[PDB]
Amino acid sequence: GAFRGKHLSFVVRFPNDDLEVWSHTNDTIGSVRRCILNRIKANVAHTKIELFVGGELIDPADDRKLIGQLNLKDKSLITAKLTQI
Repeated sequence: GAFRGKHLSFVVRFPNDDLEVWSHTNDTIGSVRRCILNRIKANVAHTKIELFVGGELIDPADDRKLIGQLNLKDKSLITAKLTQI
């Protein structure tokens, strides 16, 4: 359909831990750098996105529903959270 499609954009906001590294006096500096980078990479590989509109969590079960069905218009705010595991 009844309604003409419209393009619209959203501003996604992300409102928001030390890491213990085990090393050795004879290990290289690079081994620690690479250990830290590999952990950051591992963390992102285990990351999912949670989405909130008007306070309420949007269940991934609803992901084939349309943006037009949400309480969103042009330039509306979406709140996202990065969640590990």
